[PDB]
Amino acid sequence: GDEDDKVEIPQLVGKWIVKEPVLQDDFVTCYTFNADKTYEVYTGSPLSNGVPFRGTYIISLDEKLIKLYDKEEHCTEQYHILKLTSKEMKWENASPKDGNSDKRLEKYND
Repeated sequence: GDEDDKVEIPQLVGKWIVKEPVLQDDFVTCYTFNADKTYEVYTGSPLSNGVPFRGTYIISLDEKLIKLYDKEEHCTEQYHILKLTSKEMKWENASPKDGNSDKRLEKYND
C-alpha cells in the first residue's frame, strides 16, 4: 500500500501487543506509544492488570536506535528498529547485556 509498508515515524503511535511470541507465566503486554510525548507498557498480571507503567521515549536515526526512560529518567530498555509497517514491528534485543527482548510486535489483535 501507499507508503504503508515502510519505517514510518507516525505508524509507531498505534497499539502493539507483545503477544507474538508469548511467554509463560501468562505474561502479556501491550505497548502504546504516543506520537511525540510518552509511552505506556504493562508486564506481570499474575492476578490483575490495573497499574500500568508510563514514561518518556527517545529515538534517533543515527543507527536506528530507540531507548525508553522511566518516570525516574534512568533508562530501562533499549532495542534496534529493524522495520515498522502498518502491522509489523521488529524490536531486535540489540543489547544482549542489558536484557532486552527480541519478539515480533504484530499490532494489537483485539
